[PDB]
Amino acid sequence: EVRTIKVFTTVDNINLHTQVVDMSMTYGQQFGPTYLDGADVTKIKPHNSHEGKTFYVLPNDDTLRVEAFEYYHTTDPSFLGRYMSALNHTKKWKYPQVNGLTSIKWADNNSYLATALLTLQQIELKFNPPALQDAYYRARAGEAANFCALILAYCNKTVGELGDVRETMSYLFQHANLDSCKRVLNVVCKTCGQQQTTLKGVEAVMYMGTLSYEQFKKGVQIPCTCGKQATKYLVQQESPFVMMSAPPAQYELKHGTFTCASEYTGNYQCGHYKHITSKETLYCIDGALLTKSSEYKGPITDVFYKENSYTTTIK
Amino acid sequence: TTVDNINLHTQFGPTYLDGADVTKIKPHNSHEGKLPNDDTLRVEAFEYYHTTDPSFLGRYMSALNHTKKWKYPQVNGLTSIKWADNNSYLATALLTLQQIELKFNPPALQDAYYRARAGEAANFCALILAYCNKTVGELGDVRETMSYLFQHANLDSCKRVLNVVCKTCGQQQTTLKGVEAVMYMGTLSYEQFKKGVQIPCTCGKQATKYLVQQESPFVMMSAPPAQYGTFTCASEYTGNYQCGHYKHITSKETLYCIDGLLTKSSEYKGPITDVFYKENSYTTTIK
Ligand SMILES: CC(=O)Nc1cccc(CNC(=O)C2CCN([C@H](C)c3cccc4ccccc34)CC2)c1
Ligand SMILES: CC(=O)Nc1cccc(CNC(=O)C2CCN([C@H](C)c3cccc4ccccc34)CC2)c1
Ligand SMILES: [Zn+2]
Ligand SMILES: [Zn+2]
Repeated sequence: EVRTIKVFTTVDNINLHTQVVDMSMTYGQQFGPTYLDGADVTKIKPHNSHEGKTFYVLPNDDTLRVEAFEYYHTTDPSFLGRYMSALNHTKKWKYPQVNGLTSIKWADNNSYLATALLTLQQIELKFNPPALQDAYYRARAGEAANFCALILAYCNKTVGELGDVRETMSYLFQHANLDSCKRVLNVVCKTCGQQQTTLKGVEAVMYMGTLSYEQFKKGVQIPCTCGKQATKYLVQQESPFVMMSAPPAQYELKHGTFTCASEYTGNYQCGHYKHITSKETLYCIDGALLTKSSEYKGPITDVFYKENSYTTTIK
Repeated sequence: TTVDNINLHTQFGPTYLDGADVTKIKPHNSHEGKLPNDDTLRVEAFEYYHTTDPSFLGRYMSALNHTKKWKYPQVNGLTSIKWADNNSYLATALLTLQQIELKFNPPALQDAYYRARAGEAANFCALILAYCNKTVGELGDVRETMSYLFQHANLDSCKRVLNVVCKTCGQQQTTLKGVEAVMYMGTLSYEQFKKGVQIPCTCGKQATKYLVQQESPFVMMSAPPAQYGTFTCASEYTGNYQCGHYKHITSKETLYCIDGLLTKSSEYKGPITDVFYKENSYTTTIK
């Protein structure tokens, strides 16, 4: 007749919701889309081994919608489904510790995430969504599948898709605490005069255009609207890091003068990322592969630098 | 007092007057009678903007101080922006939004989009800039801006199923939702995506991916610039990755090109970066 078991559904693995299930129905019928440790179990009927387990459902009642928002800080209805679908893959990657950092053995065209994950472990960053804070702790410890799947979901990228690092840090920074970050710039044009500007949030820690923090501090040449080239330079920065990005170009990472950088060999549709880190010397981390050198020149796209408080001396 | 111009609180901390940062200015006599640091302002601000960035309002105000000085003529029935401050990407975005079926979630974007369609896009422009985390005058990209705004749009009814056939692995159907359901990066042609484009598979071979099923009111196809009544609209980019200019192409009674200026033609070939197509329900025929 009626054969049934007890489960918990959840969206955050924090609030669990007891349900009973008629074994005579596949999970979807009773819950909608249903997952077991990443596996889409919507179309399976309950096993005796399921008694007492926990299942992610979708926020299909008002209570779950609010819990999901408090945990993930997103209101895209498809977020949890897209996250779970990614997790079915990221749980299958291997995440070896290479030079003290969690990287990822190459799989499923994930080179940009490996380099993002290594970068994330070297910069001062506290996340706001509890899901990312929790998954990031796990990632730093070496169990990074959930972290990788959440980055994919927040970035609207699917498993196997070609990725760009600059876009990922910007997406993640929208979800990071940059409250104390401050950037002050002056732009001096021989025609137009001087203009100071203050920037906040992601733009206060990100600049696209030069890899050299020294050149940014000294002044970089950009076009002015009057037609002249003006020079823009950094007057004041209060932040724990900066990220500099540019189209891939041959570049000289010198030991000890930056934190880490990303190297891109390829073209705009297909290319490969490697991570370069400055430790006692220069290490090139490529998934599980590791190399060392005293100097480096290669096709660099992003350079990260340490910071606390900077004020220019150029008046 | 206010953070949203809807919920008012009788009364400072950070203070703004019609876009100009006046926190550090003292009131003038002409000012008589006219940041979210308490719970009333925190709740009102979140319900209106759908962001919890503490710095959001400062960047929105800074942008509005500039965008209120732009001019916004109606060209071929759409609000554009007369050129100022390297706003060609913002101009092309505003012309594009008014031409496809899309519903916003933050009350701020619906309200600003409605005002913009009527001709008052200053508030709308400061909101686009804040959501895309750009300051006024910055060089912008259509694909990136659209990715951020679609992140803030109701694309809930959109669904996409694709199949990938690899000579080693077999066939795999994959389902996408939200932004990935309406955007494809790799080809400008919806027809080729429906018929199939060759892209890499995880085993290292190049595989062929084609569209099995699409349910949505529009699609956006983008690719790096190349020479290129069959589409709704597209963006044309002249330049290189660091410096260039956007124009807009709309397919109506003929093909019209709006560049902040407007011309027409019966045929069109140029350096296209993004192309837009109409949809309701499409299903492929390889069965
Ligand atoms: C719109 C569209 O069609 N996107 C698309 C299509 C197919 C595959 C991919 C996935 N690959 C990417 O997204 C890349 C994007 C960025 N770059 C670096 C940072 C890079 C930066 C600047 C200039 C570059 C100029 C040349 C090469 C790289 C440049 C890394 C990879 C994306
Ligand atoms: C904080 C700050 O200042 N950020 C900043 C700085 C500089 C520039 C920009 C924005 N950059 C852009 O908008 C262009 C860049 C990319 N694409 C083009 C279509 C494009 C697409 C694909 C391959 C390409 C391959 C080669 C060339 C172009 C390619 C769109 C426009 C932002
Ligand atoms: Zn000038
Ligand atoms: Zn394969």
